[PDB]
Amino acid sequence: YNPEFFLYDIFLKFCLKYIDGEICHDLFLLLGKYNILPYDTSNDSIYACTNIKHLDFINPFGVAAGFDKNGVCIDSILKLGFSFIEIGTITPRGQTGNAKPRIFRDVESRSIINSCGFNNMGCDKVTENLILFRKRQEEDKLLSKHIVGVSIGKNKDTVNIVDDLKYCINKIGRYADYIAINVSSPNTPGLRDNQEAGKLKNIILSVKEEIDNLEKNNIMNDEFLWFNTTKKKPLVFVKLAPDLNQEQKKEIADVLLETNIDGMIISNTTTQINDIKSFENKKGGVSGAKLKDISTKFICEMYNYTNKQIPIIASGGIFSGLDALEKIEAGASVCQLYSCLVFNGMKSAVQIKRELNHLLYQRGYYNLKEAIGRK
Ligand SMILES: Cc1cc2nc3c(=O)[nH]c(=O)nc-3n(C[C@H](O)[C@H](O)[C@H](O)COP(=O)(O)O)c2cc1C
Ligand SMILES: CCn1cc(C2CC2)c2c(CN3CCC4(CCC4)CC3)n(C)nc2c1=O
Ligand SMILES: O=c1cc(C(O)O)[nH]c(=O)[nH]1
Repeated sequence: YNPEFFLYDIFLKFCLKYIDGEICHDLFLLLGKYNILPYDTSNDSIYACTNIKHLDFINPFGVAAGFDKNGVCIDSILKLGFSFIEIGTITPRGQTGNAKPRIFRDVESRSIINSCGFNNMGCDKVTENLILFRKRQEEDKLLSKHIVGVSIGKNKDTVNIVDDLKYCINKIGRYADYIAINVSSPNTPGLRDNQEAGKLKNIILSVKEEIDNLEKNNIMNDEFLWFNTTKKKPLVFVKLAPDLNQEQKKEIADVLLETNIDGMIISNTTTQINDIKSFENKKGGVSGAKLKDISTKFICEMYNYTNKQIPIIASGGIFSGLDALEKIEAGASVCQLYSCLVFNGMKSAVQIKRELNHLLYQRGYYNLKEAIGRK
């Protein structure tokens, strides 16, 4: 539909075959930094407009965390045709992450394994970048109504987790539309994180208190306090890992209901996949198609464990419009992509939005919001 997407798709096969994955990522980010990526300025289907409570997404596809970990590429990625982006995961202080090489691709299974280790330049710098973005958003029509969430985590060496989360809120909170709590990374030596119910409940409540406190202590109206899209206080989501037993899943669902979390992103990568030939000697968590079915099941479980009272953000192995519908019919309200962009390139959003629209009419739905859990 656009002559510009195609050139990047041509060079994609070469890069995927010959260039280190992280080098591919750095080059992609540099291209987007200089505003020479393609665009998708078509109007979206009003019947595919989705929402998470009062958060209104123009379409149901965003970019998952870990893509623009530092918010240096926000405009260009969004203008590819996504309704929202999740930057991060960020930590208060910068971190270089694990030793390179740390990202390896298996083209045949369209899978990736990564052991990045929360490499980022730190909250202060990323906050400055998001401020620059919000100022550009005021003057750029192609960014109006677009949503930016911030994924937050902990530095590798931090003793307590709530402290790091509170600092990020107190610096970047008034510029974020939503906050994603990452307690699911496989690349922190503390195996994943304190997803135990007691710790998680206290963590969530502390975050909500810090958000509420930014509001209280100010003289300006809410319009000028929240320099975001909504002009409203940020929502709270949680990012979950797939390597959990049923008791843990049930316990966290009970905690989410008690603490009134605004959403749950299910899920992050898994370290339990052992049938990828090229990754057998590679450390890290695996992303892509091989996580699809696993994550879909997790959606069904939590959607049921939470009595359909907690909205679901789907992440894992989404490549096609059918994949998205599987997530939606399982209980998800919105979808995030990552591996798809690695293997399909610039055309990811346009293709998947068109695919889902066609499938959505075929199955007879008036709109996709009616389809959540409809199977
Ligand atoms: C290189 C790499 C870095 C990632 N970094 C983060 C991160 O910083 N924070 C996070 O919550 N998830 C991170 N993820 C997980 C993705 O956001 C996503 O949940 C997962 O890769 C599944 O997406 P996919 O199957 O479409 O590839 C990362 C994944 C990869 C491959
Ligand atoms: C997981 C790290 N990561 C990241 C990427 C890119 C983020 C999108 C990878 C890519 C695709 N890039 C897209 C753009 C070009 C540069 C000109 C065309 C190709 C590289 N490929 C093939 N592998 C990637 C990877 O491993
Ligand atoms: O949640 C996460 C974090 C990372 C990382 O940045 O190392 N990698 C993943 O695969 N998942």
